[PDB]
Amino acid sequence: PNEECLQILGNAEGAKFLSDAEIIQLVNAKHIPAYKLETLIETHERGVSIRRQLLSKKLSEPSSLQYLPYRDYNYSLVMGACCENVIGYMPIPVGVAGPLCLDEKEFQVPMATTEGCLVASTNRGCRAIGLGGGASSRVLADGMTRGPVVRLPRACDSAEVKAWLETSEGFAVIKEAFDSTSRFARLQKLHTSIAGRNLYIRFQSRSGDAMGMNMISKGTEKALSKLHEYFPEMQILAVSGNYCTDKKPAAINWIEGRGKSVVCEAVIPAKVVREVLKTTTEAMIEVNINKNLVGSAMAGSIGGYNAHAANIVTAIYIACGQDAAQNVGSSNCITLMEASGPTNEDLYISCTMPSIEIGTVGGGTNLLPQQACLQMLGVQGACKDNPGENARQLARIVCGTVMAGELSLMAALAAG
Amino acid sequence: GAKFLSDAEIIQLVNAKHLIETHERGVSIRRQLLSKKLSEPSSLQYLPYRDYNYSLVMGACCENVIGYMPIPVGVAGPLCLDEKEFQVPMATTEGCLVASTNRGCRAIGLGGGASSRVLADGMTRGPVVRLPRACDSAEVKAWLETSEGFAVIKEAFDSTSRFARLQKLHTSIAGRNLYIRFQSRSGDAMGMNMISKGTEKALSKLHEYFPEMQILAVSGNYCTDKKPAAINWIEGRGKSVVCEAVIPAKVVREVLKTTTEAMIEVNINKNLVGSAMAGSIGGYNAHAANIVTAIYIACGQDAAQNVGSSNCITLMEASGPTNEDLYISCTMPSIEIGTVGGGTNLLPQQACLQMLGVQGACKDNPGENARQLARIVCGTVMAGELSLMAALAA
Amino acid sequence: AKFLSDAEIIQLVNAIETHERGVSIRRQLLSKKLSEPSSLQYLPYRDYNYSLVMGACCENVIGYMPIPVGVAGPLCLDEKEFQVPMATTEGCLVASTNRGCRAIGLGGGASSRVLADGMTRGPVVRLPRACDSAEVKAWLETSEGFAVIKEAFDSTSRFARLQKLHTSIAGRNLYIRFQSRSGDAMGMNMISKGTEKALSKLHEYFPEMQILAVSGNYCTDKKPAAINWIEGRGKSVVCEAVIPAKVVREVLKTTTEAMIEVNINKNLVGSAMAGSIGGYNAHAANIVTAIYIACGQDAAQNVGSSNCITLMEASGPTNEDLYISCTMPSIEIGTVGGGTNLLPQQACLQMLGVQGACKDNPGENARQLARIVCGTVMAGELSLMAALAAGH
Amino acid sequence: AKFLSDAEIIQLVNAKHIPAYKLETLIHERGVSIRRQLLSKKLSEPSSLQYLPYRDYNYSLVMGACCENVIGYMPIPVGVAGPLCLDEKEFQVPMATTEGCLVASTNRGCRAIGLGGGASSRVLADGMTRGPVVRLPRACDSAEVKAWLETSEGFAVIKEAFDSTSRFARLQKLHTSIAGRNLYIRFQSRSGDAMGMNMISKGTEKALSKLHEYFPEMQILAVSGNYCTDKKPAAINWIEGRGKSVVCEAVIPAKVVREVLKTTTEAMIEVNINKNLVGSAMAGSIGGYNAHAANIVTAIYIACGQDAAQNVGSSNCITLMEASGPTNEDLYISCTMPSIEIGTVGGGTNLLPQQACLQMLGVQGACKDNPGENARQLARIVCGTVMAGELSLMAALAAGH
Ligand SMILES: CC(C)n1c(CC[C@@H](O)C[C@@H](O)CC(=O)O)c(-c2ccc(F)cc2)c(-c2ccc(F)cc2)c1C(=O)Nc1ccccc1
Ligand SMILES: CC(C)n1c(CC[C@@H](O)C[C@@H](O)CC(=O)O)c(-c2ccc(F)cc2)c(-c2ccc(F)cc2)c1C(=O)Nc1ccccc1
Ligand SMILES: CC(C)n1c(CC[C@@H](O)C[C@@H](O)CC(=O)O)c(-c2ccc(F)cc2)c(-c2ccc(F)cc2)c1C(=O)Nc1ccccc1
Ligand SMILES: CC(C)n1c(CC[C@@H](O)C[C@@H](O)CC(=O)O)c(-c2ccc(F)cc2)c(-c2ccc(F)cc2)c1C(=O)Nc1ccccc1
Repeated sequence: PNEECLQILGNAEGAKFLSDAEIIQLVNAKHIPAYKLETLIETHERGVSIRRQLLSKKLSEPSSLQYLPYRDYNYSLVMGACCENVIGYMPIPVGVAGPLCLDEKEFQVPMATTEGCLVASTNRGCRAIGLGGGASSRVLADGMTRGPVVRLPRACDSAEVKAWLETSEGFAVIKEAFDSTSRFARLQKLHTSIAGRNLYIRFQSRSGDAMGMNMISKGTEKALSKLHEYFPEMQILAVSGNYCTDKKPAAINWIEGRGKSVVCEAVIPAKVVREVLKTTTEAMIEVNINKNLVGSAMAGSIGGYNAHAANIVTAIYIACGQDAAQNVGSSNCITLMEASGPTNEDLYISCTMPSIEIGTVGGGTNLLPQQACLQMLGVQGACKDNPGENARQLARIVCGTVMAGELSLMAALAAG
Repeated sequence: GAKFLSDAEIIQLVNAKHLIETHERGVSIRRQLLSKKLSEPSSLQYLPYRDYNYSLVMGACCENVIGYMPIPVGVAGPLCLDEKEFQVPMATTEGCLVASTNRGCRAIGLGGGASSRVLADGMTRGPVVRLPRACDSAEVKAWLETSEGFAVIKEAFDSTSRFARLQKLHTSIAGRNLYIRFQSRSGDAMGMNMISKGTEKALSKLHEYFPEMQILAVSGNYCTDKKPAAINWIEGRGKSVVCEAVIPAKVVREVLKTTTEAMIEVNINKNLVGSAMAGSIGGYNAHAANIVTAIYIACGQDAAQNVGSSNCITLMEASGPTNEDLYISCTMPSIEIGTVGGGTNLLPQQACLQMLGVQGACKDNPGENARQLARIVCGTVMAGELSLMAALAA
Repeated sequence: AKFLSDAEIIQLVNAIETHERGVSIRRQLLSKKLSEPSSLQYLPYRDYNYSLVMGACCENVIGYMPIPVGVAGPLCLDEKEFQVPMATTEGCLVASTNRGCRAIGLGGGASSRVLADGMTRGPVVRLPRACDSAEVKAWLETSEGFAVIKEAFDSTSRFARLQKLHTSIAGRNLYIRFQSRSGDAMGMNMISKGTEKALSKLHEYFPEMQILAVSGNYCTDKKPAAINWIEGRGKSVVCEAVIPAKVVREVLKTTTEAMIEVNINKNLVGSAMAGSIGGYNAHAANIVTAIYIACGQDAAQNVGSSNCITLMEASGPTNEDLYISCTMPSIEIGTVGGGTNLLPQQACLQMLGVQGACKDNPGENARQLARIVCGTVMAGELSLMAALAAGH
Repeated sequence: AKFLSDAEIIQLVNAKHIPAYKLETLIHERGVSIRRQLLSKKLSEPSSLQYLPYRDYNYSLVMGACCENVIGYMPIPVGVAGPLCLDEKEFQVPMATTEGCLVASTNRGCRAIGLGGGASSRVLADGMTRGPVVRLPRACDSAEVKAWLETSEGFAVIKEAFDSTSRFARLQKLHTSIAGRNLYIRFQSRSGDAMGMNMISKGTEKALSKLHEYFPEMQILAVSGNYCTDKKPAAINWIEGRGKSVVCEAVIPAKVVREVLKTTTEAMIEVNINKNLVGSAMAGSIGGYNAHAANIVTAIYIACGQDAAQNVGSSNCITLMEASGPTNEDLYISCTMPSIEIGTVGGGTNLLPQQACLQMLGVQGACKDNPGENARQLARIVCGTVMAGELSLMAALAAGH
């Protein structure tokens, strides 16, 4: 009825003795507040069921959520960690491009997308590479960043703090405070910029196999606590002052790197360019120069000297539990093509991606389906013997798959 | 046919270099084939695949399919936008993102609501052609800028589809390269394939006037699609949108745990000065990409287009009788979006579109559903900016 | 003053007849305040025509700075020959540019085209709300709205002919980019006059509009900006030439294949790694700056006027000939007004056959000068790139 | 050749008895006169050089050093803006320009700064750069070279080869970027008081010679691969700095903003945010978050014998304005300029008229007891004068009319 239901709710034995309708009655009349539903209802799926039911009555079409699935999904690894106000899950089709012949190994790359032909095209690119003797890649740099903004009374004071951070002694003190927060914390050279009394400080460090935002933030907050002891008039405006730079386009990531900086390359014989890619080396180069270099230049691109790196980065990231919003900066790529061999008929190809933001532990990689795709690549979880090696390998795979994707689309655009 | 054989027998046929009548059994066999090639043969255990509607995916949205990836969906709302309320779905695995955005919606609702406008509408495709000499490409640019030249090109472009309605051309020369940016609305479709078809016919017509022209590529990165580029920021691409709200001083204190004065200081020195020092083009915001990407995954959009669709400048100012109220606006000139085609043909993705009342084509007013979804995106972005900026202020 | 002494006038102030004595007195007054009173010893000031400078080109004038002018030519451009003046203090610059001119000449000369023409100004206005700024953008975009604004703008001057508007919104800010030719003048003052009269007219339709500044940096004038690269500003120009393989080896001391390699990997890839917007060239700014100083241009406008993409590819039957092109979207320039009122810089404009207004075809002298700047830049690219390729 | 006449030498070249442009070796003031006379008859108007000055100017320091094929010189009017009250000092700033009202406006900016207790500046960083592109057979090999250059022992070997070419050559930390088999190497060092291009180029070439021993396969494609970056707009100069990075600031009392600048603190903050931050942002600027730094930079440079072409990057500036004081009524202003490329020795600073302008500011030539102090000081004057210019123009725009 209503009164009886509240007696049963407050009875230490609880909400599981009420029906869905009785609980909703109690919400509509203002006896139980919308937010408290999380702790009161026992099972996670039943919490989702009720939130959906409440939501449906507020929609102009109450049957809207019919085909949004929710049942029998492991919400235990999601509640309090990955999502709030959960009403179900969104299934994204997963496909496989491979084998990807990279650094003398073969990889079957999972790709989550709803764009027709993207996987097939990426697959034909892998085929060209494989018959061409495989690709090779190198991690050139490694370190996630966080770029807080502090304010001092005057610009002369901000300059003083900058000079202090650049002394051997001052940096060593900040480094100890940063490095004390974690096993993996290992602060690299600080990069700083002034704008008046503003001072942007870019902390960079490895972070084992995790993407590292949480870890770099704990090291950063304690590093600024130490800096405040030497400069007590300094104010910390924001733990992020956009100098990182995270999830926005920025030259600083392209130039300094962020996360993993990777280069990949292959040489495709003329015969493979002809039979797999249906074009010539000469035609490919002409398209690459005038589209990926000259065209991006006329559009005023910073870091966007590629055909569709973002397609590959986004499909792999969604499949592999990465933060897909980091496609903004992680897609940064320059794709170069030149003639190779004795008569300039073989295609040399390289992709350079200075800011791959990636990890195999933490965040979405804690969910089991996301982990199935990480296991396909042999990169799931933390590498105990060699910390960071799995995330490094996953970066290489992304760069190699991007190259495969650049090969195929460019050959398609070359013919017509 | 294949139904009279077992799994092991069909697999024997594939291994000897030599069809299946259900989509799901096709998926199963591909998974078994793939699993023998992996170092951990059990790695696919927790990748689900059963009972998914593969009939709308095969031959349309994905190839070599081995299952699906579940992304948790949460709701941020109610979002009070243009005298209406929306419950915004957000597919994400980042803890706190949905809660933070939800808090931004709460501040906006208590402050009277947000208001938005679509400022421009047209998807683009930017091919690169070339002529024997730069003088020749200059002749072609000139011809295209005459009203008679543009009219014959518009006639060719427009004949390919109902919604193909060529707007003003934008051209750029680099030596004998000519980059031509074609632009048009596309109903409620995002419109890539449609504009591509109009482009092919228009260039074919241009060749009749200029036979020495070579079409080097149907995209010469002048569009620009899925790469950062100032041209999308300055000219727009897809929907250009602005949203705004005024948040009373009291609400900023109670819901957001800061003050108007503090919000302004952080916005200016983070989203304007900070982004400036970082050398940003179009990234003058805190985390528009989090909300764009989450809404996109949930609503069947092309998540790769978060690259350009995330472009956003966030501005905060003093407001009201005593300058204690918080004016906020987000401006997003290049939201690339649609409610038909691509991932929006799938049923779960269509559930999230039905939530917002923007699913499929609007018959009475073509494009209105895609326009409305772009406004919701800009409003949900503004909500997400409100809260995170407030969190960073404290 | 005529009956007084240099010293008595100086004591009057502490406690004029001609311009040169006004300069002499200012120099002496200033020399008192310097730690080294004889600093101005070798700063020349005598026998300079100060009448055209006062109240027009410079204030508090203590003299003038001599910048060596050298000549690079002949430059065979559009079947004409040009002796290009270059005011510089950088050694080897004129000499290198000259070698590039010689290379082009032996390849049959350069061809250029003006692709677009219109100086801009980009005010920022504010409305009470973003919805009001959007209403104004929409109004400006209708044919009737644009026509009202065009009539206003065009009424201020005989050369004021308003082209298509370009606008951008940022909340309640609206940025409006006005564009028009301006005869042979660079045209900032003219464009500004037309802009303010047009904004006044816009205010009659939208009284709540606040005009924040007549430049809101949307122009964009004398700062690096992608809008100039993509939409253009002033004159947009392309120049090209084909250098025979024999000329590349003999005059330039390199090969076609080596030139293409250096250009791709320095001017495209290198500039791309450096995060350049509009700087896809070797040293356009050197040539631009030198011509500008010599021809009475606003040298500060070298910021955007130097915007350039230099391309090189194989040409001819053998694929051994060198094709070169420079594309310069935003050359800001004029042959009337400002520093081109002065007689010495007019001498340099007279060398080029472009001094003053073109009466038969207004704007044609400024266009011609922009073609010369782009051609001379291409010559400078040719030579510096050759020298980088051959490597000492 | 002095025993012949003008008309005779010209008759010899026209008749082709003597090679034309190989005559000024046999013949400086008269060498110019003959080049002009020969040149005038090739022109559509043979009297066009009439009013181009050439007599009574020292061409000896100019010939084979600053200019070639010289036909005269171009006078640029020089105004003075001052006193500029900067770091407890007072400067009279030479500004060579032909733009009306520029000197006057900058002057009003100086006047407001002086009446607000003056400005303060700091050099934040210092070092000229050169950014060659080298090529290895493969990206993997280019990666090898980048890892080697990053080891402390690889760096010291390169640092010793770099520092050997000059006493001022002190190589700072190397910055590298890979693009396939391309490696771009940004060499940076102080250069005393010189702007330092030729000096850094010397040390770079020797340094690459050393690197060529450890990796014989390396091709030096070009001594500049645009990674410096010199005389083109580039985010790398904005983010890393180049030449001198400098910051300047002052507080203008409210009353001074009203009486001298004819506006208010509130109006100035508003215009600055929406023009120099938001406006530049909408226009797609990297490094151009200012009103007209280029005007001031260009004018000082021309007057002081700097390379005016380097105004492209030297003008990079962000101008910030903010409420100051107890009632938020005073104006805080600051200009940050990360890439002022400048020098007081070498190039155009060797010419005497240019040296007079340098002497005016007390920075001509080398500072013997503190090397580089004169160029640093000039950099600070540039940034201070830029801030004066921003003050005045922004107030003019804020008021209107
Ligand atoms: C499937 C993808 C990878 N793809 C695209 C879309 C890429 C899109 O998401 C980003 C681009 O917009 C980025 C850019 O280039 O600016 C096109 C495509 C591209 C551009 C265009 F204008 C029209 C179509 C093509 C394609 C290009 C030429 C053909 F003649 C045909 C198709 C393919 C593609 O790779 N198809 C493909 C199928 C089976 C096997 C091999 C190959
Ligand atoms: C959940 C998200 C939206 N969030 C983040 C991550 C945003 C991330 O995806 C983009 C950023 O990297 C973009 C940028 O700013 O550069 C932070 C966060 C940000 C930066 C940082 F260094 C440390 C943490 C915060 C946060 C900020 C201040 C606090 F004091 C605490 C948390 C929140 C956040 O919104 N938390 C939140 C929870 C419940 C309710 C309300 C509010
Ligand atoms: C005279 C000028 C045009 N020049 C320069 C300086 C250009 C300078 O102001 C802009 C550059 O910095 C822009 C850039 O490329 O980044 C160099 C020069 C360039 C770079 C460098 F590291 C060392 C020297 C060269 C040069 C280059 C290679 C040689 F092996 C020798 C000289 C010349 C030049 O063109 N000299 C020259 C003389 C007679 C005839 C032909 C040719
Ligand atoms: C003398 C210069 C420094 N100045 C300019 C031109 C600057 C020009 O080279 C760069 C700009 O284009 C950069 C930019 O803002 O984008 C304007 C000017 C600017 C823009 C415009 F649209 C109309 C005029 C002004 C000015 C501005 C408002 C007034 F109401 C009047 C004039 C002055 C100026 O400083 N005048 C001035 C005179 C005596 C004393 C004090 C002050």
